[PDB]
Amino acid sequence: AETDVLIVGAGPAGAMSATLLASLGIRSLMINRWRSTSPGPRSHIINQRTMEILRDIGLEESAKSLAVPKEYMGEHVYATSLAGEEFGRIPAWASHPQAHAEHELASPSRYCDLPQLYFEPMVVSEAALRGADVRFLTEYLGHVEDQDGVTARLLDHVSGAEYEVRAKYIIGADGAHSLVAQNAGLPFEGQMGIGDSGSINIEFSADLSSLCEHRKGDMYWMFGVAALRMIRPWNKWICVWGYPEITKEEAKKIIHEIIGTDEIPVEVGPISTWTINQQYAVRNTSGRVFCMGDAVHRHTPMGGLGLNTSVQDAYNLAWKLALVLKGTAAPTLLDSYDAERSPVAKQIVERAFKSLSTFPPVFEALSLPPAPTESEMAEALVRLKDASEEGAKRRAALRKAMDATIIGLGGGHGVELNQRYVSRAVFPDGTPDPGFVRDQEFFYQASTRPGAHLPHVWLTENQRRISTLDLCGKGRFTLLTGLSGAAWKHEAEQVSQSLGIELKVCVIGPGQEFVDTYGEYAKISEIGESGALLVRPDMFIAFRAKDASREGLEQLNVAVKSILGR
Amino acid sequence: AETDVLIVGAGPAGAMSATLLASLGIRSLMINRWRSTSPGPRSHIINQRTMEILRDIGLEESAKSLAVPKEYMGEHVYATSLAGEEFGRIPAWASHPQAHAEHELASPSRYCDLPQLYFEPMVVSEAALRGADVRFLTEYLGHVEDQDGVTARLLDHVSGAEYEVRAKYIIGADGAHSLVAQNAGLPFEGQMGIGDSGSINIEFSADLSSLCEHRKGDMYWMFVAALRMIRPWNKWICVWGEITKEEAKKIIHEIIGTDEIPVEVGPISTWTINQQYAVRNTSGRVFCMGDAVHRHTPMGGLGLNTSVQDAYNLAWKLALVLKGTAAPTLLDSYDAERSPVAKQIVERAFKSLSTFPPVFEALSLPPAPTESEMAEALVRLKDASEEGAKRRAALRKAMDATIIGLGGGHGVELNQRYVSRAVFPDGTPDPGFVRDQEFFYQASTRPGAHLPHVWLTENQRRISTLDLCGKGRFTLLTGLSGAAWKHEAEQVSQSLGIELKVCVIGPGQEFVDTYGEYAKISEIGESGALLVRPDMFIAFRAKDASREGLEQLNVAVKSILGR
Amino acid sequence: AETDVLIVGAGPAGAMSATLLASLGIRSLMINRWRSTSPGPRSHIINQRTMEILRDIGLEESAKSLAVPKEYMGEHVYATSLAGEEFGRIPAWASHPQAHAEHELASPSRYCDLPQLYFEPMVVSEAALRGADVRFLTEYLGHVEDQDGVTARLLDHVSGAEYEVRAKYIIGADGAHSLVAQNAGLPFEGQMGIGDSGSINIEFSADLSSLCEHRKGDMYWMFGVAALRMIRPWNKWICVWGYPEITKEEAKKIIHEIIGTDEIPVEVGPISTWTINQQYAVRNTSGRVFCMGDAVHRHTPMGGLGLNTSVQDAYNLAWKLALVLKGTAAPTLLDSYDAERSPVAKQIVERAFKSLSTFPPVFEALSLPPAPTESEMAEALVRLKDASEEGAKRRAALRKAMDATIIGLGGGHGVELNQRYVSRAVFPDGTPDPGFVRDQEFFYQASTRPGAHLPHVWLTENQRRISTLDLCGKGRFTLLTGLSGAAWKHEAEQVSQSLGIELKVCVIGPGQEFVDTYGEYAKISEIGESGALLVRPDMFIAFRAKDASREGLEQLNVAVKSILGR
Ligand SMILES: Cc1cc2nc3c(=O)[nH]c(=O)nc-3n(C[C@H](O)[C@@H](O)[C@H](O)COP(=O)(O)OP(=O)(O)OC[C@H]3O[C@@H](n4cnc5c(N)ncnc54)[C@H](O)[C@@H]3O)c2cc1C
Ligand SMILES: Cc1cc2nc3c(=O)[nH]c(=O)nc-3n(C[C@H](O)[C@@H](O)[C@H](O)COP(=O)(O)OP(=O)(O)OC[C@H]3O[C@@H](n4cnc5c(N)ncnc54)[C@H](O)[C@@H]3O)c2cc1C
Ligand SMILES: Cc1cc2nc3c(=O)[nH]c(=O)nc-3n(C[C@H](O)[C@@H](O)[C@H](O)COP(=O)(O)OP(=O)(O)OC[C@H]3O[C@@H](n4cnc5c(N)ncnc54)[C@H](O)[C@@H]3O)c2cc1C
Repeated sequence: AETDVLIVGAGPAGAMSATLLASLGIRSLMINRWRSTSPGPRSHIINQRTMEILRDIGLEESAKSLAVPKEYMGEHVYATSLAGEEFGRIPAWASHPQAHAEHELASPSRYCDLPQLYFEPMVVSEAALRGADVRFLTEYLGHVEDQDGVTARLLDHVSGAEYEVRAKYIIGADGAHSLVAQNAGLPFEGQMGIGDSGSINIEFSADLSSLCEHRKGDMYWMFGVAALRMIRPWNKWICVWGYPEITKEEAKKIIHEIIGTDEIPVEVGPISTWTINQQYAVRNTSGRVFCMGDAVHRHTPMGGLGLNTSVQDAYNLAWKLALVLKGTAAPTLLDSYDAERSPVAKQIVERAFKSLSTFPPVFEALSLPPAPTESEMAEALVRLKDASEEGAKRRAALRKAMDATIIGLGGGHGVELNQRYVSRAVFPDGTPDPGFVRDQEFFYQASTRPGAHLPHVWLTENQRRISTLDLCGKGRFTLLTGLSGAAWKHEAEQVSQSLGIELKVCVIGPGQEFVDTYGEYAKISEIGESGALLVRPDMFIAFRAKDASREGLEQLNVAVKSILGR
Repeated sequence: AETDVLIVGAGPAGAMSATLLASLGIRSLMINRWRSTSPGPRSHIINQRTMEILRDIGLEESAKSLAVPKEYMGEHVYATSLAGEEFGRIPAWASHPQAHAEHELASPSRYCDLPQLYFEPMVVSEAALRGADVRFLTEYLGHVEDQDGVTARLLDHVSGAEYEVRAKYIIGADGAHSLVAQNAGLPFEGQMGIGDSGSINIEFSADLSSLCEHRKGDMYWMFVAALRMIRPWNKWICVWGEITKEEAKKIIHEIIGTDEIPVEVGPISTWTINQQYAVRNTSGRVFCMGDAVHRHTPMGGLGLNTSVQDAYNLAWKLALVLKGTAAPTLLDSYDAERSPVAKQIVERAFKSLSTFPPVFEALSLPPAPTESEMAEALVRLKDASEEGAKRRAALRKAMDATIIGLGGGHGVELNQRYVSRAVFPDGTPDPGFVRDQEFFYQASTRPGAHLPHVWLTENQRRISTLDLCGKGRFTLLTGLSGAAWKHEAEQVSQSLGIELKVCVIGPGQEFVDTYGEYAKISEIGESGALLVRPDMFIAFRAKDASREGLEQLNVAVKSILGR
Repeated sequence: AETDVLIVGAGPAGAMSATLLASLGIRSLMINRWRSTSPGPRSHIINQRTMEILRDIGLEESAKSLAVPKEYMGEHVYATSLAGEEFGRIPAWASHPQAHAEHELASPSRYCDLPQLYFEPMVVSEAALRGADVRFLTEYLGHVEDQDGVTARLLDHVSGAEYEVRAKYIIGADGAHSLVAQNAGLPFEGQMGIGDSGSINIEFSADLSSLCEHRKGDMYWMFGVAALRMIRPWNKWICVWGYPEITKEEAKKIIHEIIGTDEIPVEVGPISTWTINQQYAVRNTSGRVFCMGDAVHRHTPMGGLGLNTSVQDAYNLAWKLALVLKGTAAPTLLDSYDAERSPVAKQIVERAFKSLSTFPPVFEALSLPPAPTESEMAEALVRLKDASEEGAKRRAALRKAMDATIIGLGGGHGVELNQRYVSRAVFPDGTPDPGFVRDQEFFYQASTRPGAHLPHVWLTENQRRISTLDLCGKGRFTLLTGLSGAAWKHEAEQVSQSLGIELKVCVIGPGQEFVDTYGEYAKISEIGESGALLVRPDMFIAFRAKDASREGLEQLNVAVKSILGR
């Protein structure tokens, strides 16, 4: 064989890497040990960043067609059982109108719900169509790096044959027990994630629309706490509880109990179990090897950051491998992938873990031990309807405990969006880091300073709304300015012809192709009309100039050469 | 010939009074000079207060049918012509996502567009169906007050007969030239406007969906004439601040910018406003409301809305006094509570006008261009120069500032603050508005404020705090630890002969603080209570269920009723 | 390697075969020469039979999510150009209310529009998930049959390796130049399909919603006639015209002309060409080899019968291979696949061709030659607005010509649905063949006589509508009767235990699981309440008894043994 990039793993990080590279005309071979895309729904939250990526490569409309929408997700119920009495609800996934506004303001895209079961084949099939080579039932074994590329060994689970593939780079997208990460010798940290613990799932099928229609939610959590998650509303489900476990048809009895009733016909599907050693890689890159996805960040599902961060890892790297492979960028461009993605890997493992500690106080508020007998809980239900002042303090205590769980259920908007990149890939503009005015995990803060994601606002094109994001992306640098910065067009042209690099310039303003109709661009840009922002193929601002002066203009070339390592 | 209340006027203010009175079992006679309801679309913005009133009387679901919802109203375009180039847009009627959150947090109800052409008949039929006698083609001529009621003289425009009506009260809802306001001798304070001039409106049909559907707005202003939607997107009205031929379709063709679409000119009418508010709305047995007491500009569309709210304030009061449950002094809070609103909404409506000249100044246009000055300005606006960018920034600033009259005045719409004998103070100081009080609603539970909206649940279904309340009766809201309120309410209800529904909100209860938003908005302890008037306003707040706290309910209610 | 069934080809016939077999627990290996599912939209009509199959294996809801619906398809415009003047319209795809009723009455499912581009990966991904082995970049070469199975040779386009796979059967789903059909020596007929002719496609992207919104159609045909087909409304398209052809950016000029205007921005995508030798196989089976799809019927797109007939070939065979592979059926069960599917192969090639002849009379009515100059056509437009009686006869002539094209554009409901099976697989009940009361190509006729598809009507289950079809299918024979035929339950039980075969019985009636609420079952069944219908895994009736008499009961066993070849 022979390819430019061997992509080991076909899950979200791998499927997305192959699609982006193929879109960029890079030859890739993605492999996967198993028969299919993944049997389980697993990962189901899709945050705005991953829906932006889908938008940029034209797959958002598909994603949206197969995905429950945000209006079905909001009602997070805490209760005894599905048919029993609620303790309370919380506005999950930004359903609170203030949350929703903060959400809608931050991006053109929105939260949906799309199980991995569906997400994966949609991306794998697209990578193949875009020209990536894809090959399942192929079980990576190892590799040997030399100065000019790599030579890993493959075991073919159909033929029984074994073979070699010569590449230039290897992406290790191979999941939570990355053999690619072991062989590249990646150091891992923060392993003290509370005694290694798993969870046990249990798919089933029942029409509980009579218990869900009037209160539409992504999830329904019973107090040992067990979650009822909607695969498809409202006939498909899955029960979770915190735990190699075995269960029979006796799981049907657990479900009925969870439903609080035994009179909807149930149909028990597959039963899996999950385990996690919570860790992150301190570095994600070794020589020609680059790991991503679960391969470098392993954690709890709290916040559903994994799949989303996994795809964003792929979006960071792809255009960089493509530029280097084409000789338009030095290989040192590739150093920033660790510089930018590794701090995201630690932050999300740490955040996902920290959310687990928001749940014991729910039990403490009701004066219930870690594990409560049925008489114990039934008594806590009684204490809670007590007409005394102590019953008040108690109802207030539970409300406060419940509210605090939201950080893990749609409240971490800051965590999802607040990426801040420091690297060679990002040319600093001399301004100091401004801060987050509000808590940076809870609330997103838009920034146009180099290192931040391009902020969303609406422009219009033909009197139709277009996002600032839809101007950019597509495996090509974009320069945004206004009428008074007309010189940018020429400066960009010189820089692009000389550096052999595509750089689209958009002069936003009246009578232009794109118009700052609502004035929201002037508002969000942080700089004069004549200033420019340079936006990387991955939506991040890498260069910012305040005006169109000669010294501002002269600096574009220095920044692009610097970004490219030339 | 004999009724308890004679309502003069069948516009929004009159029809609403009749409907509420009738709903309350009070005999009324509502009259109207003309043949029909108003044939003009006129006022169309329905704010949340009016939609709340509609919901309370079960008419919310109806209006909404015949309503254009908020999603169609947002895109306010400023342009040269409809098919020409936009200068820019502003997010009108709370369409900016932050405005929208503030809007939706403030109420169960939402902005809609429902022309008065449709609103009126919807309410006049309900007034008639609910028990009210209604009788158009009948002109109020004058009346004479005496000690026991009033005698009007009516002029039947079908018979030529003239007769008398005896009534215990008279509502003057007879519009911008109230004769009822003149004869009652109500004082008016000016004095805004130079001098007292009107506008011209032009109805017309035309299929304009191809210029409106990708940019859904309530309104499209051209540089100043407004092109306002009646029905999306085929029915219309062209306004601008006489005599006009039917062949003024020209002016329309040019305002919409093309002439390729068939246009069918309907009626052409003129509106003249003399900006004034009554200092007092009440004289003896005469109570004025609507345009009769506040005459003003359409900036902000506060006028139909504040006109209905006048009716919602007065009705349950007339009914309680007519029933003898309440003393006649209870009526005194009508002027104390509604007159300050009447001066506030004229002044506000007028002040918005002055946000428009700065648009022309940004354009460096003369107050009124001529010809190629309006073409030249556009060129300056596209100027690559640094002064051109100052011009664009200046144009943007001027535009943004017009929002105060186009959905921005949420505070104005909602921040009612009543001080009177019908509001029983709880001893706390007036909290301030943390933010600007014209732009931003501030929720309050302090007596004199409207009951705050938040969502509880009933049968795991969302219900608003507002739905528990009103319905022509006083409501007391408390929590589980406030169990005693309900005995106390029962004792107060028998001793005074007045309905007081008590709702104990909590787990296991009929209504549940499912999201905990009530504990959060309440402001008091779970065992505190809030008393809400039939008109959704809080008149008594207790901080807990202590014996001192319990004891005060009966003093408050007696005090609210004048007894 | 080693599998029970080697499936050569991964298009609709192959992807559907692998999904059904995997659903039935049969080990399959499906291969495909190329990188991906097919780049082109191609096949886009989905008729009711293929939407029934999708329903039965639980993929209809997916199919429906990614598919334009019938309400967008109806307006078939004939015109000069898209922005020019229409000649007239016809109610395509059963949009006429009478057509629509006949349509809705015939099935629980409906016409949609779903390009192959999307349909294929949705089925391939499902086959893999259901446990079929799938392997692209694998290029069948040949095989050698012996008495116990087959041994074909494979060429691996990733490794360069070659290898053998031992199977029991081979399905030849390998398209219009079936190497599997050549090697099995299948005779082909009806090749005189008018001098071999092709067509030339031309994908593009433009927002012509302003010309389409008000008249929603699947297609817009210009008069050389060139068709504007909607890939996605209304931004995606493709231009066709009847023709190895080459075109440049000069195709953009053809498009603009077809649009009649050059002011919507266009974006020219890929340009392919199609060619067809119209033929059908006289037999589809040779020893252990079974061909299906284009492999046995090659034809024009008129009526869009290919993809739909292709999938139905797979649905006929799968459950038969599974029963034989499990030893519950003799191998002679497999003889009926040719007996039932081959007459469908000839009928559809012949029908698809015959539709082409409905188009010249449109040109003849307007007195235009085969190929008309621009002055010629412009003159025909003039003649057509002539205020004379000869202008009348002429407008009437064109209306009649246009109406007659509908047989190829949604009018052939009889062709789509009127399958009549005669074979060992179908146990005859002694009644004569009743006939079609109306034209059997135009109008569907429901039949419960053995050999016909189970008729659709609505029952209810929990007061919810359920189709008679939803009772049946699932790789298991089903027996439908009513309360007075209670004996069927026991007779079925004896027959099933002794024959080692699953046979679900449904006793439809009041107070039962399924209820003849509307009485439409009594109406459609053609037999007493106590009669039974036996329905094959593929929805076809194989046995019909008129009542529950002892002789009726005694015959079930004879029929099932006979169907199974035992
Ligand atoms: C059982 C389970 C349940 C989960 N539930 C949730 C949940 O409820 N919520 C949530 O937020 N997250 C959940 N997750 C986490 C989740 O599925 C992801 O984080 C995501 O799938 C990981 O992305 P990758 O693309 O980074 O991982 P992967 O999807 O695991 O991709 C790894 C790929 O590499 C392949 N591979 C591995 N080794 C080799 C090899 N040696 N050679 C060739 N191929 C190889 C694998 O087969 C696979 O194709 C769950 C994970 C699992 C396993
Ligand atoms: C032509 C016109 C256009 C308008 N356009 C707008 C607009 O675009 N936007 C906006 O916000 N507001 C607009 N308004 C303001 C508006 O219609 C209201 O503020 C509202 O109608 C006033 O309510 P009332 O119910 O208070 O007034 P009215 O609707 O005028 O009700 C008065 C009633 O009393 C009756 N009446 C009067 N005299 C007698 C009598 N002597 N005897 C018996 N009955 C009598 C009248 O016939 C009428 O039925 C417009 C008003 C007019 C006249
Ligand atoms: C370019 C084109 C345009 C078309 N347009 C239309 C249209 O507009 N309307 C319409 O109704 N129909 C159209 N069709 C017809 C259509 O696409 C089908 O009838 C259908 O795809 C055929 O089903 P199969 O599943 O029977 O065929 P195929 O989709 O062709 O499946 C054949 C499969 O076998 C593979 N294969 C072939 N040989 C080998 C081998 N030696 N080894 C391994 N694998 C092999 C192929 O790669 C492919 O995966 C078009 C066809 C083509 C080719």
